[PDB]
Amino acid sequence: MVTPVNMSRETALRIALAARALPGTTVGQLLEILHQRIEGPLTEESLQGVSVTDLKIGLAGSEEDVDMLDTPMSALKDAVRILWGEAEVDSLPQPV
Repeated sequence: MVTPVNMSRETALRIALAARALPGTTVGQLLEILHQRIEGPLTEESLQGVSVTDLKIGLAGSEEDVDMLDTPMSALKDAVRILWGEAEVDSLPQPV
């Protein structure tokens, strides 16, 4: 055995790069928000089940004090992306 969390590590290596998109928020600090005692494998679809507002409030716990949280309102958009599995940029700025 080995307890495989995902089929590809790239799905892994990326979920931890996001941690950077955040000031002092750790990797396992923005994911744990999903709660759910049981662990289970964190697939690409699993992550796509929450909203941005859930992330920032997940660290502080309440959207009431998040204001004091070093985490801004643009870091989530940054991170929430990397785990979404769309980390890659879309089309070009201007409309093609």
